[PDB]
Amino acid sequence: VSQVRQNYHSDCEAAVNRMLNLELYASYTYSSMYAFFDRDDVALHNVAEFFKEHSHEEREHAEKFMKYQNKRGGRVVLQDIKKPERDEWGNTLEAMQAALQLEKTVNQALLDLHKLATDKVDPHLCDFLESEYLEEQVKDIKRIGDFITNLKRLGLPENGMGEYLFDKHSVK
Amino acid sequence: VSQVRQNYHSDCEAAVNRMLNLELYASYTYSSMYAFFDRDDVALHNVAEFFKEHSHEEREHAEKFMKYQNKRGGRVVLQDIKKPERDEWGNTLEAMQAALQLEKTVNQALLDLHKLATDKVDPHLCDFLESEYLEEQVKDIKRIGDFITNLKRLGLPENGMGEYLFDKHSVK
Amino acid sequence: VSQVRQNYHSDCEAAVNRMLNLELYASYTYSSMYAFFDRDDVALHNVAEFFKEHSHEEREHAEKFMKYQNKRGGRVVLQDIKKPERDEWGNTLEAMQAALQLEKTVNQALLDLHKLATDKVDPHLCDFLESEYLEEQVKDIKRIGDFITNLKRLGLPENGMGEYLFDKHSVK
Amino acid sequence: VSQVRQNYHSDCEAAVNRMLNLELYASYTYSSMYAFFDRDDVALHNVAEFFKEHSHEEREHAEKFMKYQNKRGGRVVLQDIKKPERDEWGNTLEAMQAALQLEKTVNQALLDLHKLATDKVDPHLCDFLESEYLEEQVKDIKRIGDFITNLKRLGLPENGMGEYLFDKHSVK
Ligand SMILES: [Cl-]
Ligand SMILES: [Cl-]
Ligand SMILES: [Cl-]
Ligand SMILES: [Cl-]
Ligand SMILES: [Cl-]
Ligand SMILES: [Cl-]
Ligand SMILES: [Cl-]
Ligand SMILES: [Cl-]
Ligand SMILES: [Cl-]
Ligand SMILES: [Cl-]
Ligand SMILES: [Cl-]
Ligand SMILES: [Cl-]
Ligand SMILES: [Cl-]
Ligand SMILES: [Cl-]
Ligand SMILES: [Cl-]
Ligand SMILES: [Cl-]
Ligand SMILES: [Cl-]
Ligand SMILES: [Cl-]
Ligand SMILES: [Cl-]
Ligand SMILES: [Cl-]
Ligand SMILES: [Cl-]
Ligand SMILES: [Cl-]
Ligand SMILES: [Cl-]
Ligand SMILES: [Cl-]
Ligand SMILES: [Cl-]
Ligand SMILES: [Cl-]
Ligand SMILES: [Cl-]
Ligand SMILES: [Cl-]
Ligand SMILES: [Cl-]
Ligand SMILES: [Co+2]
Ligand SMILES: [Co+2]
Ligand SMILES: [Co+2]
Ligand SMILES: [Co+2]
Ligand SMILES: [Co+2]
Ligand SMILES: [Co+2]
Ligand SMILES: [Co+2]
Ligand SMILES: [Co+2]
Ligand SMILES: [Co+2]
Ligand SMILES: [Co+2]
Ligand SMILES: [Co+2]
Ligand SMILES: [Co+2]
Ligand SMILES: [Co+2]
Ligand SMILES: [Co+2]
Ligand SMILES: [Co+2]
Ligand SMILES: [Co+2]
Ligand SMILES: [Co+2]
Ligand SMILES: [Co+2]
Ligand SMILES: [Co+2]
Ligand SMILES: [Co+2]
Ligand SMILES: [Co+2]
Ligand SMILES: [Co+2]
Ligand SMILES: [Co+2]
Ligand SMILES: [Co+2]
Ligand SMILES: [Co+2]
Ligand SMILES: [Co+2]
Ligand SMILES: [Co+2]
Ligand SMILES: [Mg+2]
Ligand SMILES: [Mg+2]
Ligand SMILES: [Mg+2]
Ligand SMILES: [Mg+2]
Ligand SMILES: [Mg+2]
Ligand SMILES: [Mg+2]
Ligand SMILES: [Mg+2]
Ligand SMILES: [Mg+2]
Ligand SMILES: [Mg+2]
Ligand SMILES: [Mg+2]
Ligand SMILES: [Mg+2]
Ligand SMILES: [Mg+2]
Ligand SMILES: [Mg+2]
Ligand SMILES: [Mg+2]
Ligand SMILES: [Mg+2]
Ligand SMILES: [Mg+2]
Ligand SMILES: [Mg+2]
Ligand SMILES: [Mg+2]
Ligand SMILES: [Mg+2]
Ligand SMILES: [Mg+2]
Ligand SMILES: [Mg+2]
Ligand SMILES: [Mg+2]
Repeated sequence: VSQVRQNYHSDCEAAVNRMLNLELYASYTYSSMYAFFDRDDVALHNVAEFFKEHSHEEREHAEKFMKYQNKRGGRVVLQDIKKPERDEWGNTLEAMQAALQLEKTVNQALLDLHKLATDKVDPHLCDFLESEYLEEQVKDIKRIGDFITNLKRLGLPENGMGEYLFDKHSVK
Repeated sequence: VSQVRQNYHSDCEAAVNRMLNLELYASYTYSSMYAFFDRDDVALHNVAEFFKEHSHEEREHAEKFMKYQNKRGGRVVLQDIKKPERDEWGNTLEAMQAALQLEKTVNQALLDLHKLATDKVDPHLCDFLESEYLEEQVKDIKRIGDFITNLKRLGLPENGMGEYLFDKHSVK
Repeated sequence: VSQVRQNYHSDCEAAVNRMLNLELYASYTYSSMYAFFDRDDVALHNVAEFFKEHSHEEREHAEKFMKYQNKRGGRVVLQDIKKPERDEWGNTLEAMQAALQLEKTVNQALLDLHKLATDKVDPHLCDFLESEYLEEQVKDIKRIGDFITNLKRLGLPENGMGEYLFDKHSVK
Repeated sequence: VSQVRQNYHSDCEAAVNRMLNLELYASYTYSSMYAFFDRDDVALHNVAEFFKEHSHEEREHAEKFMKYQNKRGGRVVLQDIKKPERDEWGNTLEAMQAALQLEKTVNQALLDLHKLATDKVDPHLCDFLESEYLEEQVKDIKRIGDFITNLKRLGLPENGMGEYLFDKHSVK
């Protein structure tokens, strides 16, 4: 084993690799949403930029796990980054619903990794997750839920004026 | 077709999507090289950072093609981003050789896209490639070749002192 | 011939003059749109200013072709600048549709001039078009298409509230 | 018991005292390494200073446990600080190997204290360890491992030129 490795279970190492892949996958989904809202026949630029920013943040999340793996003496093992589930995202409401579910999927995986770390008596990995991941998730889930509520209030999907107004006054 | 589309051949649109995928693939390979050189049993931080920076630039290259696609009225279509060809990269020389070949692969694809654009009488796409892609490629290929030459001069792969010196005085 | 003239075909010279005229014509159309949206019974000032700005930019486009003609040793030959096709422009949606078509007409003429320049083996004229004209066109066509999409979303032509909102939040 | 004491087990109090002693012991070992590398017949000043700095940081670690003990209503109990295991440290490689093992010994003791705190249902002590100790350990272990790798690459122990180069380009 690595000269640096201490109290780092093989199962946790492997789980870190899978979580890395899922972060990359989330990043890629967000990128797809950015491109959709930038289409000339969609044209909701502030919504597009919101998703672009989320893509960038997810990539940063992935990078932090790569660094973490190496710090602990694990070995980064990469897999294919699966394309997003859809090629087109409907409208702001449908996209935000999909984003909420993605954020919740990522959060579940983080929580599962925390449980594993707990089971394996790895406080360093627990702290990493708590300090760098779990609160960001909660915040983003809350933000996206709030947006959903507002999009419904504004009459989505049918009310295009409502969708326009959201793009112009919510995505800040 | 899109209301904005003008002089944009379906074949070029599709080729733009494939090129996007290849940029993403290059980005991912570089990320793998970054992680390898950051391993505790490799530990060539400046080399690692060189590759990290190249990964970031490739991702930016990809993003610019997404924007381009939409500007022309094409539609972004994503595919899986294949994992890199190797899980470990040997040493600085082996990695730089692999990088040279990757850069040359990317360059060939750009040149092929330019030929297609020429064939389809698309000067806008030709200009985009010439102005935003082709010269960056040439520069990076030259830089990497120069590095290879220096790594060989320094006695790689066998001369570990040479490898150390490269990390400390070349990657700037 | 002019002492400066070199590799400049008569057909290209003439085509430059026609393109100059078309730029002037586009400028004049935009000016008409500005005046319409400034009418007291239309009163969409930000829309008016958008068109005023486009008129000014088209005039600048024309001026650059005059300079170009002289640089190459051609001779500027002016024709009448035809009045716009309409005296009144309906509403924001109708105007933006007309603008999209005008931009596409101008773009086609630029592309045709590029093909001529290519046929006559004039790389200087090709570069001029690519560097100073073609990308601006693509950008403006995209912007206008995006606007159209939003005006439709907002319920134009029937939804006057939608039209008001566009004037107040899109034309920036 | 102390008026401030709440949820603080006697076993944890005692373990805090032992950990304090071990921090002091680590500090003293590092000081010995500093003095060795400052000898006229060793003369690796940057290496010396690296160890001096680590000694200082370990002393600060100790001080923080004294403060902690008092905050919780425990009582600081001091024991002798044992002299280091060696009087002389060979060379940069041997010293860095000894440092890695010392850091790992300290880390194991921290992890053991965390397990005790967990067993005794003391979240405050768990947080203290996670927030102030465990990540610093991981970082230092990684840094030292990286150094070891580089010293081996440079041909230590036999390659004195390699040792010189390390002192001049790694200890930053
Ligand atoms: Cl372990
Ligand atoms: Cl294990
Ligand atoms: Cl973040
Ligand atoms: Cl699969
Ligand atoms: Cl779909
Ligand atoms: Cl999901
Ligand atoms: Cl967080
Ligand atoms: Cl409003
Ligand atoms: Cl077309
Ligand atoms: Cl086609
Ligand atoms: Cl670049
Ligand atoms: Cl495949
Ligand atoms: Cl491999
Ligand atoms: Cl390749
Ligand atoms: Cl370039
Ligand atoms: Cl001539
Ligand atoms: Cl001629
Ligand atoms: Cl312009
Ligand atoms: Cl006539
Ligand atoms: Cl009319
Ligand atoms: Cl027209
Ligand atoms: Cl341009
Ligand atoms: Cl108590
Ligand atoms: Cl007790
Ligand atoms: Cl510290
Ligand atoms: Cl004793
Ligand atoms: Cl000794
Ligand atoms: Cl020890
Ligand atoms: Cl810490
Ligand atoms: Co923007
Ligand atoms: Co997010
Ligand atoms: Co994430
Ligand atoms: Co980054
Ligand atoms: Co997220
Ligand atoms: Co966030
Ligand atoms: Co760095
Ligand atoms: Co590059
Ligand atoms: Co690239
Ligand atoms: Co970016
Ligand atoms: Co590249
Ligand atoms: Co050309
Ligand atoms: Co570059
Ligand atoms: Co005004
Ligand atoms: Co314009
Ligand atoms: Co023009
Ligand atoms: Co002027
Ligand atoms: Co125009
Ligand atoms: Co413009
Ligand atoms: Co000093
Ligand atoms: Co230390
Ligand atoms: Co300590
Ligand atoms: Co102090
Ligand atoms: Co220490
Ligand atoms: Co905890
Ligand atoms: Co430290
Ligand atoms: Co030097
Ligand atoms: Mg394993
Ligand atoms: Mg997975
Ligand atoms: Mg698939
Ligand atoms: Mg926090
Ligand atoms: Mg909020
Ligand atoms: Mg097609
Ligand atoms: Mg491909
Ligand atoms: Mg495969
Ligand atoms: Mg050019
Ligand atoms: Mg250039
Ligand atoms: Mg150079
Ligand atoms: Mg003539
Ligand atoms: Mg004409
Ligand atoms: Mg007439
Ligand atoms: Mg340009
Ligand atoms: Mg825009
Ligand atoms: Mg007691
Ligand atoms: Mg002890
Ligand atoms: Mg003794
Ligand atoms: Mg914590
Ligand atoms: Mg911390
Ligand atoms: Mg480091």
